[PDB]
Amino acid sequence: KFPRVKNWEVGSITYDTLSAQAQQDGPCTPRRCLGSLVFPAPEQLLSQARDFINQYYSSIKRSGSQAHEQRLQEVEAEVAATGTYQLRESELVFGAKQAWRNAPRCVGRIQWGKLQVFDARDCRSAQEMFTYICNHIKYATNRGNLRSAITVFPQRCPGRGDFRIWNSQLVRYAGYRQQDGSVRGDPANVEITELCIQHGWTPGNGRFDVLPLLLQAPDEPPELFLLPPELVLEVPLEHPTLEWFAALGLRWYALPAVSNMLLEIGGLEFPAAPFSGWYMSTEIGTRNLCDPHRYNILEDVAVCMDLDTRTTSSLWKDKAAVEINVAVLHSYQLAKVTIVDHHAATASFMKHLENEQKARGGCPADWAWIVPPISGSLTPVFHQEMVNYFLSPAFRYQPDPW
Amino acid sequence: FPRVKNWEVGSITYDTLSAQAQQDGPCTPRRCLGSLVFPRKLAPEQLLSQARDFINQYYSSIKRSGSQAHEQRLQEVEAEVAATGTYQLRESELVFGAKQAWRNAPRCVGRIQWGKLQVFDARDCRSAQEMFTYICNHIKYATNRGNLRSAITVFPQRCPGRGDFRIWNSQLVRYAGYRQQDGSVRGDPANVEITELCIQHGWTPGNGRFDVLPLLLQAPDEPPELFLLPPELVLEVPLEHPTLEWFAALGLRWYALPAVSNMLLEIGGLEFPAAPFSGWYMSTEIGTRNLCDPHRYNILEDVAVCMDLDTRTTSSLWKDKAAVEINVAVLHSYQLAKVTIVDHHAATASFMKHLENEQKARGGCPADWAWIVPPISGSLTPVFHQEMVNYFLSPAFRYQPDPW
Ligand code: HEM
Ligand code: HEM
Ligand SMILES: CCc1cc(CNC)cc(OCc2ccc3ccc(N)nc3c2)c1
Ligand SMILES: CCc1cc(CNC)cc(OCc2ccc3ccc(N)nc3c2)c1
Ligand SMILES: C[C@H](O)[C@H](O)[C@H]1CNc2nc(N)[nH]c(=O)c2N1
Ligand SMILES: C[C@H](O)[C@H](O)[C@H]1CNc2nc(N)[nH]c(=O)c2N1
Ligand SMILES: [Ca+2]
Ligand SMILES: [Cl-]
Ligand SMILES: [Cl-]
Ligand SMILES: [Gd]
Ligand SMILES: [Gd]
Ligand SMILES: [Zn+2]
Repeated sequence: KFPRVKNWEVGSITYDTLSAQAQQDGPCTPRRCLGSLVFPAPEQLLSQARDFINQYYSSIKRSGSQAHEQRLQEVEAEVAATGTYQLRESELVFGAKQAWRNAPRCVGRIQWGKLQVFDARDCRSAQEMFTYICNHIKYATNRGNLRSAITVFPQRCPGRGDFRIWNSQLVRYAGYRQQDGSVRGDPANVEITELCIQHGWTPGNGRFDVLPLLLQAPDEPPELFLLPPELVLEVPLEHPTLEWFAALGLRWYALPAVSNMLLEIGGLEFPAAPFSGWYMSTEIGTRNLCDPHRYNILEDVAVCMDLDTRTTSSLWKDKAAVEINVAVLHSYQLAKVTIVDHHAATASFMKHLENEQKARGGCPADWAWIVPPISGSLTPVFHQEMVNYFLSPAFRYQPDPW
Repeated sequence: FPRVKNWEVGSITYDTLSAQAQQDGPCTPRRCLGSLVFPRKLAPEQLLSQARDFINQYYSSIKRSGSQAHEQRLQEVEAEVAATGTYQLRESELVFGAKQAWRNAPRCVGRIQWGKLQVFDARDCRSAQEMFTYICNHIKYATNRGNLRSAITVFPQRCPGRGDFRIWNSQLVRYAGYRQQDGSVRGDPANVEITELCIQHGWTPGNGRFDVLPLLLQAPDEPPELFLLPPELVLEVPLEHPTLEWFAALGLRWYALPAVSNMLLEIGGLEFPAAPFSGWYMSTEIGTRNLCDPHRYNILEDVAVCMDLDTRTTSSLWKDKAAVEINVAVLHSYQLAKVTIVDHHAATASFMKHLENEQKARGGCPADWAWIVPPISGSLTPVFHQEMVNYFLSPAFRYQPDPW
């Protein structure tokens, strides 16, 4: 009674036994599917914790040992005394990797095991926070040869407030409101931009102005931190065979570093644990630039391409979109900044589902997020059925601290 | 009442229609299965409840609920089912039901047209030769010299004991798929099996990669029988690209009328195992899925070479380049040949329009996100940024076991 999953390009069939362990509940019932929605005490902490420890002890093939029982006894004894507990460092490393491994909407998961984990749980202020962050950015960027990294700030704990990073990503561009009621820069970041300003940031007026950090120490207002310019590797965008493209003045940044997600390991919550890998060209090419509610350059590129934008059947949108993606790939290659196209990405994800079926008897996957936003059926994930479910450890969304 | 958002505009709606969904789907709180093609798998007290529910909403949609013919029609069905164990549908009901089934089909992106559907009543059919005639009139009417018109043909309902009417082809028009000493395929690999059956039932096989299959039509109990389609009834379109002159030389063609002949029409509790419906192609169906899928015509790399693309690195986006041009060739050829066709952009926008219509009228619309979003340029179409609720309403089209 495990979901039969087919690959339609090949003919292969597997059953997802791993789904039957899903440690949390989703938005769907047999009445109605909601898969397409973006946003779907002590003893209960003990049962999550006990579950994680079992996981950790399985992965180090010391399952059901002395050190395993002792560790359970340790944890329940500490939840007694303090109403919480502390992860050992190896447990944290494993927990951070599993969280990525379990992230259903991530197409880059072939890499899950190669994650660099920086432990900043000793962190003290917004100031020490800023430094750890700059170091994350420095290590992960690595002069354009990107490394996967995660910095883990102190856990949610009884008595103190949370560390929070107010910014959605470590590097993001300003979005300013206007006289036309419109936005200059990235419309997705108008709110946080408003917040930065009113917290003492002297704004600019470009379309690619990098935002300051708003960092929050427990029980403090947020504190504004300017990123040292030379720490933010950017990539000016140019097209390999369309020379007017460089005159669009478009740029994107090297490091995709998501900074507003919560990391959950064994019932413990880390509201601040920014992570980063490297871009798939489509996030920038199609989503960041061509979404109407974003930079929305599609028509502008299409006109310049001298496509016929009168009628849809000329497929001007598709033609413009493909060139913008080529431009992004080319520019990142010219600059020696790591980048993966959607065909390479989805192909390593197939390898991933295959590694995962042998290893854990399945792989939690969100089809609508895994299939790229152009060339969908041109990639192998489109033809693959997938089971979506929530495993812990995990990254979760959390509400904006403001 | 699920909250549903559109991220392009920011707007919010509540799907209240979802609440009235009965026949449970595949998903549970613990695991989503929306991405699966065939959800899970494939004493007549039940027939009545399905029947009364269908009749009620029939009369709802003409205001005539409460008093009048409404009460009256409830007992006739009661009587009929009490008497016979089944019931016949009034011709208006049949029309209403066929229309609703199209309206409820969450995977269909062209439902904005659901009101303009021609129902050919063929319940008074008792022969395979007869079906063939019905199927032929459908094809003629639907095709209409390339000015396509949605039509369905409804054959007799399934009866307790004794057989079924059934079209063994998945569609009325399908190309041949021939195996060999390679295991590879000349023609369409999706139709390999039904080409096996066609041949084993007497059909004299053909040249190769665009031979229209013959039909395999099955009247109740008595075994299936082959019927050759009159070549003047099968409108086709040779594929030519507007500016890439060599494209025609590739000798690609595709047919005109997409006509699904294996799905099961279910109205008011009654099951119609044979109800061939048809409409017109959205371009990507042919351009992207049919010609470019690795397990279909798989032509993508071939077009790429001719375009002299760098097939040596995936990051050249050669696949993406080839696929657009193939799609442009499809739309161009269909237009030149004056055959109704719709591009993915136009279609999706009309589906957004359909969604807002369906919000005001029924309080929502069942939509299968993964099937509504086109197979290329997804995030470039408005449906991509629209959240969708997927659920099952009756009347419906349902998939059904094949007759083997
Ligand atoms: C190194 C190469 C990586 C690639 C190519 C990649 C690719 C992607 C893409 C394209 C998405 C969809 C995001 C969107 O459409 O906005 C995604 C989602 C996600 N990724 Fe990865 N990623 C990488 C690294 C990582 C790392 C290092 C982590 C964590 C340690 C991670 C965790 C996640 C999570 C939690 C999501 C879902 C986020 C959400 O639902 O908003 N990824 N990934
Ligand atoms: C007239 C214009 C129409 C357009 C442009 C259109 C387009 C589409 C598309 C793109 C799909 C996705 C399925 C696939 O690509 O394989 C689909 C599915 C479907 N359509 Fe429509 N369609 C039209 C008319 C109709 C009509 C007239 C009916 C019934 C009378 C219908 C019933 C269905 C059903 C039941 C499905 C689900 C198919 C399946 O899951 O096997 N459609 N349609
Ligand atoms: C609304 C939630 C959301 C939206 C969007 C973009 N919407 C236009 C992106 C979201 O996640 C964005 C994300 C997360 C993790 C990543 C890891 C690596 C990588 N290269 N990109 C990522 C990108 C979440
Ligand atoms: C297997 C279920 C399935 C497969 C496939 C193709 N697989 C490569 C198509 C399916 O639906 C195919 C379909 C059904 C109804 C349509 C109505 C109108 C139209 N233009 N196209 C349709 C196309 C169902
Ligand atoms: C409404 C829809 O679910 C939403 O736009 C999703 C669809 N799939 C996606 N897939 C990825 N990878 N990223 C996204 O932002 C989205 N957006
Ligand atoms: C596995 C996946 O759900 C499957 O390939 C679906 C995806 N979306 C689709 N959408 C349409 N319109 N037609 C299809 O055949 C499919 N295939
Ligand atoms: Ca060459
Ligand atoms: Cl981004
Ligand atoms: Cl088809
Ligand atoms: Gd040029
Ligand atoms: Gd040449
Ligand atoms: Zn679901």
